[PDB]
Amino acid sequence: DLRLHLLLNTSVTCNDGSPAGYYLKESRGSRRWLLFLEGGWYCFNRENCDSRYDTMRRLMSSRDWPRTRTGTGILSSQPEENPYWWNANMVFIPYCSSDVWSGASSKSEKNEYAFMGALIIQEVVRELLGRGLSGAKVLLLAGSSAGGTGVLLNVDRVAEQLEKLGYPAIQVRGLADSGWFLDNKQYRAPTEAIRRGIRYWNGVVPERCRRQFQEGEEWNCFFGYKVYPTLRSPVFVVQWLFDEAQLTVDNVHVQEGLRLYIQNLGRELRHTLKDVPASFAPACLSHEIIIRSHWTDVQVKGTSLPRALHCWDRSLKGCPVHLVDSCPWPHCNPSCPT
Ligand SMILES: O=C([O-])COc1ccc(N2C(=O)CCC2=O)cc1
Ligand SMILES: *[C@@H]1O[C@H](CO)[C@@H](O)[C@H](O)[C@H]1NC(C)=O
Repeated sequence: DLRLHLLLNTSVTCNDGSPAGYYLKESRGSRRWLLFLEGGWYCFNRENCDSRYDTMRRLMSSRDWPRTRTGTGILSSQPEENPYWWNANMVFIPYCSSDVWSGASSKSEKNEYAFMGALIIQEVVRELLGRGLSGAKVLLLAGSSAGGTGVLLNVDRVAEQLEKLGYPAIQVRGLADSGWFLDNKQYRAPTEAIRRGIRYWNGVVPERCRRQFQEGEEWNCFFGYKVYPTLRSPVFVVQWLFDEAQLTVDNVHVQEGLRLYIQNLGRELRHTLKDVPASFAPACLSHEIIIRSHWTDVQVKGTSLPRALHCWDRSLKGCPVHLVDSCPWPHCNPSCPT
């Protein structure tokens, strides 16, 4: 179990003004720290956020959070379930800001909701320094789905934070799971919903990316193949070639026209990963992987995801780090989740 701690700085809040927080289990012999960002879509205006508040309240408030969570997958402490970092200090950061971890706006007298995802990450890092993060050698910022996009948006800022707080020896890395999306044509739009949300949230993006696209176009930095080339921290990219959330925003739910659409989507995703040296991209129709119990089951070209992450650690013979399937249809890889 990971144990819940609400933030001591109570000005850093979930959407409804309740304090944000994090679930913690320490490993007191270890200098590795894993900080995982939860996913769960987003909301982009008053009416859309009101609907989320009625049926997805735990993603907008801490008032009903349980006091513990079980660590699973890469947050598991058991070597058989987690061959990669079973001995690490484990942190689960709940997603309660509905802003793809990009917001920096408080609830005030003209804002019904607070959108503080970017400040929540940085406040968690500050408060962990006094619980042993100050002696860390590696901080891996990981995340799934919207949390995976949040890794891309925040990994460099965490490295900047620690560099200016006096900790230049902590190596900050990112692990982005299922957050690598394409702004492609639909089969029958997500791009304003993001452009509209950024305005609603006062959302922020990495600097080098923001300076490339400039004002009014920062929505581009939410797409992995556009923001990743601007990043300075090492980032490992895990991405199903046929991600379920991608097909959803593409209005896909088999005749020739759909067949060609699905094959073209797989080919384009493969192309955007050509120059990403650390990546794992199986030809499956699925969604998320790193915190699920059977995450050691999938293999690409004979190598599992926990092995590929270990090989990434060594890189920073027979221990590859760039694993992208080349077959063009969902589940042509026999190890796909069933
Ligand atoms: O399950 C989940 O959390 C899925 O959430 C998502 C959050 C954001 C996006 N998205 C971007 O980041 C850019 C374009 C786009 O649509 C997609 C899914
Ligand atoms: C609490 O968090 C807010 C928002 O990040 C920040 O402005 C403020 O300085 C913090 N307070 C303390 C005491 O660190």
